[PDB]
Amino acid sequence: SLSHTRQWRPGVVQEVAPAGVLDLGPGYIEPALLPVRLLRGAYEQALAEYGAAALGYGHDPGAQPLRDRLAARAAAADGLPCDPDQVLLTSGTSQALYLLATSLAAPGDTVLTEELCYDLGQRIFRDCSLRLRQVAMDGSGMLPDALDRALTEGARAGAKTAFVYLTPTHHNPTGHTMPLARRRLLLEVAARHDVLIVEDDAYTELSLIPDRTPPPSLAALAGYRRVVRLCSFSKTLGPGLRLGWLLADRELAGRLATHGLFVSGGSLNHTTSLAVSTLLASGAYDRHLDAFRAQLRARRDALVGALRAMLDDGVELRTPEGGFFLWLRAGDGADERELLDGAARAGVRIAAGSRFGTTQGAGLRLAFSFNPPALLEQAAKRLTTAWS
Amino acid sequence: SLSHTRQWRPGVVQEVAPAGVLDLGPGYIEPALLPVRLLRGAYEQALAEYGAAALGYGHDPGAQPLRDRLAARAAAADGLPCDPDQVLLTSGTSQALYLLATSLAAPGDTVLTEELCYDLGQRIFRDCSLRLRQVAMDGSGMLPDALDRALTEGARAGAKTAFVYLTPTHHNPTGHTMPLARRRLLLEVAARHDVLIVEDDAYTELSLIPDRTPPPSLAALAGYRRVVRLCSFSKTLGPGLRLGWLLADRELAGRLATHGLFVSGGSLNHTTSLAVSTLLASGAYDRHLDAFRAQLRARRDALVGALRAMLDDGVELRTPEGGFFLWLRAGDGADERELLDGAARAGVRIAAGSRFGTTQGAGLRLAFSFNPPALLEQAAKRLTTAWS
Ligand SMILES: Cc1ncc(COP(=O)(O)O)c(CN)c1O
Ligand SMILES: Cc1ncc(COP(=O)(O)O)c(CN)c1O
Repeated sequence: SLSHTRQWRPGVVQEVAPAGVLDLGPGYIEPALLPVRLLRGAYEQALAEYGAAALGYGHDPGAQPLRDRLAARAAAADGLPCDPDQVLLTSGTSQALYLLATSLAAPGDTVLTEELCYDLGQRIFRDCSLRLRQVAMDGSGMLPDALDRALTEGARAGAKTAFVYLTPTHHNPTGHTMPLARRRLLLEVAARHDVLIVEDDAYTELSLIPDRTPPPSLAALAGYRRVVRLCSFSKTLGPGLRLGWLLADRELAGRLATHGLFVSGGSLNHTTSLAVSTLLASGAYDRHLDAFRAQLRARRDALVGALRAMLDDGVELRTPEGGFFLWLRAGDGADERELLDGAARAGVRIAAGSRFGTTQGAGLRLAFSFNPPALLEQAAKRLTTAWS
Repeated sequence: SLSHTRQWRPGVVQEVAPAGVLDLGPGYIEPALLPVRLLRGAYEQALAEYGAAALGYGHDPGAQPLRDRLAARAAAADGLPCDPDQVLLTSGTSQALYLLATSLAAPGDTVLTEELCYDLGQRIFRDCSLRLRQVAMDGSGMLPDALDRALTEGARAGAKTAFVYLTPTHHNPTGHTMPLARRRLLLEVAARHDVLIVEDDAYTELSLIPDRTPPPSLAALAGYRRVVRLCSFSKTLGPGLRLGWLLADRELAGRLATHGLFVSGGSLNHTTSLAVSTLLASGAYDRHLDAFRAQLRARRDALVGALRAMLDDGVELRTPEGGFFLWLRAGDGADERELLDGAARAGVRIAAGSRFGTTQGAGLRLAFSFNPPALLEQAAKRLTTAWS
């Protein structure tokens, strides 16, 4: 296989856990599952098909063939319209978050987030000199009354809210999916205060129950009024590609794409976008997603099945409908450090819930994306044994 | 055969001139000269060599093999040391300028530039809410006394200076190269005021006399104190790749690389960086550069030689030692619009000097990078006919 690990080493990849550690920490894709061979063929085809145009400056919002297909995919998933002029290619959601935090917000502005949300996203906002304020959540995500109060309070305090940051589908870290009714209630609150929502949908294509799909995006439900949606190829084809996209209404997408950043450099990742375009065009992307989702489902079920047969009675686990993560809620007198100590005795790396915000009791995030079923089962056995 | 133009069309590439126009406007690489076949092999080689590691998140400051080689190349060119921990990979200088304008500057800060400088760079700074202030220049670039006055007056007014932006080698648009003595004088002024210099060196590798190398960078001459240097593969391999790098002192490179942007997304363009790394490793990059510099030299010499008649007619032209551009100065009584109207009658697109700042009399930028010598000669003939 071309998905070998001979160069999966510090200094090449972002992080490698210490030797001997079964790594359920990061939401990385298992190396054997990364579609190296598919992307090799994609670059081969794209460079032949697009020729010199693959190496020239790209069309500023992104090559139109990819724009067109991404809009059509959004519309099909939402059941609601999406025009190509609403789409703007990015070099990854991390870069898109940086762009929004510096172009749709100014230093000192506040970003409202759920009590638990993406830790490195918070770090982007903080490092862009934005203030963070958490909002109470339940098993369906941000609570509408709590958001209403936070926006009302912020106003009276003179705290300008730049945007509300939400990951509504296959939430990082809890795995939950916000249902339609909650989505509408949060949009109503945001509209009343006329505050922008930034909807980070990195896991949207990773529903693990076949023939089930997430509810329509916040952006589509709002008719793209005062919502920007961020999507990425990181969790479907490979994070190293540094390619994603952004959906907004035509006016805002157009405004962003006329920034000097885009006029100076063109499409934010042109050559790679054409490679990925060839995969969408041929159906190979969807064939890959079907196989990958089936691989993730098997890993989810192996990890859930082992933990459930083995966990203590006080630990609660809600099977996620998709994405990369399980969320364990111990609560009670259970101590996060004590649980992490058990993970260390087990030789397993997991992610501490406190990284993501405030938990009711103790919470732990475990990834099932990075290891095969048998190793996940072994990690659950070891964790269970240590924790008993 | 792979550097074809069958997809060199609106919606794929950034811009295409109107039909029938000989395009000496943009500093684009002639499509036939873009090394499509070379990059195809590079992606094939990188994905086979690096395997799954080419599609995972990359090492945050950039894969070490590329860092190490870029540091060594800087050291060789400067004749002065550069360590790999001083190098950060970027997704192009446009992105790097955005990052610096929003991380090392805040809205309302001033950027000092030469009276003539990169127009789309100015647009990045303005769209990031920075104020621009032009500083007088001569044939060697920014004047030190003028920079000192600009900084001293800014300090008097409490106008925070974010940085001084300079392109010292094969300047866009004039083509000049700042000599060593002027580089040191500017560094002395900036050091006394403790202001950062952002040194944009997009054309540094494009000296068109095979034995000649530019002077050492401002950054190296300063010992990387209070200078950040930006480099790109746009002008050497292809702008669509969206790949460049940044050189700074270890402390600043390290601080930038711990930003949430890099922790969240890893290397800013991982897969493409590995393809390009394989070209550096084999010598193929340098062999390409030798051939491409020879092609540019032929184009420069063709265009310059053909403009002989105009120069003897009062138009002034200083032949550039490198880069992509010629700069014509028409003098007094010549009007830029009149000259542009003649270009229109000639069916030739050129770049108005007013795009870049304040000219002494009329100035025009002509690119020799985008067309073969015969077409450049025909454009010169038509221009001279229209202007006579
Ligand atoms: C919610 C969320 N958004 C964004 C990202 C990263 O986005 P990208 O790889 O496209 O930069 C992650 C992966 N940790 C994530 O979990
Ligand atoms: C001075 C200068 N800097 C940067 C760029 C563009 O940089 P990049 O393609 O790496 O984004 C150009 C191209 N016009 C330039 O002339």
